Amino acid sequence: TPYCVADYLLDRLTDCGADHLFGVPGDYNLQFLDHVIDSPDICWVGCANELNASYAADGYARCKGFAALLTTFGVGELSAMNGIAGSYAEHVPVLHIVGAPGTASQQRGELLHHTLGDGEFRHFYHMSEPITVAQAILTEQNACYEIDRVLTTMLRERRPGYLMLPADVAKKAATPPVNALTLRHAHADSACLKAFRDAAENRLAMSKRTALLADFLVLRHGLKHALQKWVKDVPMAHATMLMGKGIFDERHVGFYGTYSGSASAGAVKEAIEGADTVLCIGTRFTDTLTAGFTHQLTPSQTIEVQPHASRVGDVWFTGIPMLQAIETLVELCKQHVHDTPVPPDGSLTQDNFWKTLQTFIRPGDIILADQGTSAFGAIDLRLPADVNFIVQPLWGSIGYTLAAAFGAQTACPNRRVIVLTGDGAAQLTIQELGSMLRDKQHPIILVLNNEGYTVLRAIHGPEQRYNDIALWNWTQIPQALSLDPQAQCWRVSEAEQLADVLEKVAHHERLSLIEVMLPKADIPPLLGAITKALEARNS
Amino acid sequence: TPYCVADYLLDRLTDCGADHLFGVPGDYNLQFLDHVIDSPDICWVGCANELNASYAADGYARCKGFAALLTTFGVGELSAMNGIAGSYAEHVPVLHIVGAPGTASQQRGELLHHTLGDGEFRHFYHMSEPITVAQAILTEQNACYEIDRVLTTMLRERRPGYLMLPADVAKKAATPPVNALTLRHAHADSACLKAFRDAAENRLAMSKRTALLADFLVLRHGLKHALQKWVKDVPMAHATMLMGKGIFDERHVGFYGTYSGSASAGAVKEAIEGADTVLCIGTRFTDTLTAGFTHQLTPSQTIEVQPHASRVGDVWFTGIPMLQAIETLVELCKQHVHDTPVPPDGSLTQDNFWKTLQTFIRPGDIILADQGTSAFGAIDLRLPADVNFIVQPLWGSIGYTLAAAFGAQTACPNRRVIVLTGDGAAQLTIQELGSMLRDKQHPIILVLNNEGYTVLRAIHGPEQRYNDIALWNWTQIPQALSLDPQAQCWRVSEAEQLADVLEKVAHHERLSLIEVMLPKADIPPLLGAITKALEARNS
Ligand SMILES: Cc1ncc(C[n+]2csc(CCOP(=O)(O)OP(=O)(O)O)c2C)c(N)n1
Ligand SMILES: Cc1ncc(C[n+]2csc(CCOP(=O)(O)OP(=O)(O)O)c2C)c(N)n1
Ligand SMILES: [Mg+2]
Ligand SMILES: [Mg+2]
Repeated sequence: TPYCVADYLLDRLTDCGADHLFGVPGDYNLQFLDHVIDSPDICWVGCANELNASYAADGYARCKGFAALLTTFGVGELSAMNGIAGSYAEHVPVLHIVGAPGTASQQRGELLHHTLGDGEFRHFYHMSEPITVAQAILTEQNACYEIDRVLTTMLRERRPGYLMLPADVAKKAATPPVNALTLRHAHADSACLKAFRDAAENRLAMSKRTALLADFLVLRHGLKHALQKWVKDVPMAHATMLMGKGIFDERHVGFYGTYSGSASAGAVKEAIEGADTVLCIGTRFTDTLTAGFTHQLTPSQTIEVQPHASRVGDVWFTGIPMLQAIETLVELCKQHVHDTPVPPDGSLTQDNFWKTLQTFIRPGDIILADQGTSAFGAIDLRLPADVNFIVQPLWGSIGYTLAAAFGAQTACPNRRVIVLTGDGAAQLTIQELGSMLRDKQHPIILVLNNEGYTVLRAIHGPEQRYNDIALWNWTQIPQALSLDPQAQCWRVSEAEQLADVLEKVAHHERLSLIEVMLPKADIPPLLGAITKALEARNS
Repeated sequence: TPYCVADYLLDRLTDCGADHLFGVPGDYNLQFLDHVIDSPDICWVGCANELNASYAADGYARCKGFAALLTTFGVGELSAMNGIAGSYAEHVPVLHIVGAPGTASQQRGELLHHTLGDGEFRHFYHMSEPITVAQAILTEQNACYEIDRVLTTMLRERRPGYLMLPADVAKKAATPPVNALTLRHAHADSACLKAFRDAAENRLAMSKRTALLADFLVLRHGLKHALQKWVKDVPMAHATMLMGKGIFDERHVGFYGTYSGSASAGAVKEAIEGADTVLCIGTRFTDTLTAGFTHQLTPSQTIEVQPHASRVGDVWFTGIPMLQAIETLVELCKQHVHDTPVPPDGSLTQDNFWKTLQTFIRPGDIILADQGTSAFGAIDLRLPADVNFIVQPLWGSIGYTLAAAFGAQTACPNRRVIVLTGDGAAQLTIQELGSMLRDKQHPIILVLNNEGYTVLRAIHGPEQRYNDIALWNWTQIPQALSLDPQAQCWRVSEAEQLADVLEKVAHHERLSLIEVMLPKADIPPLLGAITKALEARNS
């Protein structure tokens, strides 16, 4: 019962914004889990494996701004490694807690289970260094301030951190903090900010019209409000790329569609690439987001804002918080921007599938799309207001979407969750559907059944057997992963049928699994343009 | 069609003893897979996720002495890390091939999918260093001799290796080798071997009773044949530990049961620990194998043989191949060893389940038991001749057994495979059952349904909610993971029913899944002694 390091960690964890802890137990963390169970502030969420748990934590942090994952030493942590890496790649603040053997056992070099048999206990700690921003081995002498330093670094960088918690250290006495862990707002040096403002002001005084391109880093740094308000006060052509989709209400004036480099719609190209001044806010021009680096945006044409630095033309201004750079640009845009941007089929195909989905989505939806024709077709959806669109095109790990949806629904139990996963992707993390059923979640899961890896087929070897998959009976999965699923599952092959099923599952009273029958070679237009561009770089 | 680096690697793969390649495809390895498909010697086995493929490759190499795994850069390779780590811990030679972006893309530092977004392409290569014995990044300038070096080190050490294969490097021209990659037999220095022989002689000429203790390192180095011939030619009390189970036909004279430290049966304790000289051949005294390091074997009592060194009493003799140490001891034992070892219930319990399983096993069986009550009860089984008993008590990653069984069945399609997995463990790799169904395998899968993690319950917090799991509908799983399963499933709750069901499934005419209902608190005797031992070290 006495307050201890385990309780301190859980206290700090809630301060950061996580009300749940994902993971799977092991003998090295059971005593820590006692404090999780006993805590009135954090809810334990056992998952079906550690990889899914790390994915779910990622989806949770994309909804609540923070997440935590608990695994056991060695077998647990190394299983979650692909998940933490994806969190690092896409700037998701997920805390990895690793329950470990007591320090005396470690110092004695004992041949314990979950080790390499060499008596070494730091292999996996060091292996996790490239995919976290901060890390620590908690000791009796450092525990509380190493907890605080790692979590603070995660909050500042919006990226994963790692804590190793030996069983004995977790029971060490601690003191409840009077002060809650605070996200200290950084302020740039006044001269540096003025120098950035002066160069931006000179550049913005050049613009004949200005366009705004924002992406996922404004989502991670809690700047969604700022960019929405910014387009309101200064109406201009604005867009996101795939990663940042959902920043804006896509029905509003000034929005013409998602930007994907040369794969963009013609109206979008003129809106973004045709503007003489483009403001890039939190952008990363990855190969997928630019359809093979086919974006036409010169440095002199752009003003770029990143988490700790901003660029005007060829000059970088470092040590400037993203927020201040945005407030500067918003203030300057009220000065120099003056323009107003003048305020049902038979057989299912990709084209009519997404057309049907367009009529189904609603404000407040949480939409998750996996790599493949799912995410590459979802890019064409015109999202209404208050849509959380979760996609992972930089890391691109298939299977993330199904497990991340379990985490997202846990984060937002009162919101309608739409899961768009390919058949290939869903096989990698299928067991989390059981967790969804056990927790009585009601997402609308759409499995795109094209009988294999269609995006791989389009890239190379459509004929090749390695692009096939085992053919599952998708509508029967919930009845196997639950003793009383109470789900409603359909297998659809016509647009009429799909539209009717959508109205039936509209109010998500039960878990819904819709198996969508699609052709093997049918690809959305973004994938077509991606493969066309691949002719040059991949030969 | 021209012979190239991809063809060279596959040829070397066959030379090492692999007829299959496991993994999941990605755009960075599709062109390599074309050579896998076209090869008449190497068969592609697409898996449901990379973790399962790495587990399956481990199971494959435990049957054929070598295995290979193919993943895609970043998301594939990092998913398989827990499997490669288990292979390293238990000395299983699994080759990890990683398809990577072309060298030109990497050098340009491009923002590619499956990267961290930093332009760095070597993060994951270094992350895999602690869990491999050799690694290389193949270039146009090193590929064929780096392939040979890594595989050679894998063969010598019996441990995993890693190769990064850029797509452009795989297409580079190569030359078919005239000679096959050969496991050159190392030889000790004659004086060094004589020094060990003299010290062993001296000690062995003193023994009034001698016992032989062998374990998993004799399996990995292909010495199982040698050690059974040893006990045949020199009858003595012999045993293995859990990891090495299956080295000896356990029905032979001189065998009294598996050695597990203080958890051993009284006859086993007297047979091994009561001998004045015990020969430990390829042993590692891990916590599980010794029931909490409760083995009573003094250094003066033992002669120990390890892969590159052996010890007599307090003196180590390094640079001696295990084979030579064993041949010497065999020769010395025919001289100085003189001893002759004098030639149905109702409700299901752990006790009557293992008694029932004892009557079911046959020579030629492949038995896999996962961590938990499965592996801890399976240790009491009296194995007949020619049994491959696969268990992972050092790494101890639950979920390994189900996927490894798919690998073992692939290695041995004509052998009867019995999978003993807990309900918790099977949830981690369930998607591999789909792979077994797709490939028309016929394992006997026994799921120990005690409705949660019983071994964790035995350790701490039996009533705690963290020890619960989602309750699956096991008998319906094949019907969900296959459109037409060659499968039959049973649910049993009595010793009566299990015996009848095993009779029906005797000749493995189809895949059979038996849901065995067991009590939540029912524990095998080994687990009881382990938890009793935990009173001292874990407090
Ligand atoms: C973990 C992981 N393994 C492998 C890949 C390589 N990969 C990229 S797309 C793809 C196919 C996706 O298949 P599916 O979900 O069926 O999509 P669709 O048919 O809609 O394209 C694969 C295997 C990946 N992205 N992530
Ligand atoms: C990958 C992994 N995650 C977590 C653990 C921790 N662990 C050890 S035993 C165990 C319970 C296994 O449960 P089950 O398979 O049902 O076995 P049983 O109830 O028969 O003991 C767990 C979770 C582990 N060994 N491996
Ligand atoms: Mg598909
Ligand atoms: Mg169990």
